[PDB]
Amino acid sequence: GMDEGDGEGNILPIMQSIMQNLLSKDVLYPSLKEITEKYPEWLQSHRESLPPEQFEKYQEQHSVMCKICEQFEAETPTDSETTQKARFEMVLDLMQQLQDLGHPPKELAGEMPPGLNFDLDALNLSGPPGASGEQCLIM
Ligand SMILES: *C/C=C(\C)CC/C=C(\C)CCC=C(C)C
Repeated sequence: GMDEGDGEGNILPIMQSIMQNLLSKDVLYPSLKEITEKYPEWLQSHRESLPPEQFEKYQEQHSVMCKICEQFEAETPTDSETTQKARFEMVLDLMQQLQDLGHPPKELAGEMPPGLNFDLDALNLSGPPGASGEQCLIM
């Protein structure tokens, strides 16, 4: 037969579509909700080993992620279009802050498919490969 080498190639540019599909409000809500439940216990455990500066940022991410989950669980399809937008904008703003605060620990993201991971510097666009404004589910 031929050489073994199928299944992988250049899914890189497609990954933003997959990432946007997965991290849509649909799945993003439960995924964030699960991590928010886990965040405090993780922090409490590593709190002794966690730098004061780092610990704080992680608390903000936990708090912000909670708000986002709260919004979706407190959302109704019966709300007006301006409400759908308003909650989204507020959530998006919160998302912008938390992504700027740092990514959650990989252990806490160990329920996500290894690859769609989130690097703070990459999120901060401090050192992006294209530098065009590559995002996750944002742009
Ligand atoms: C580019 C968009 C970002 C970083 C906002 C969405 C993601 C986060 C906030 C980080 C945690 C999210 C998941 C584990 C889905």
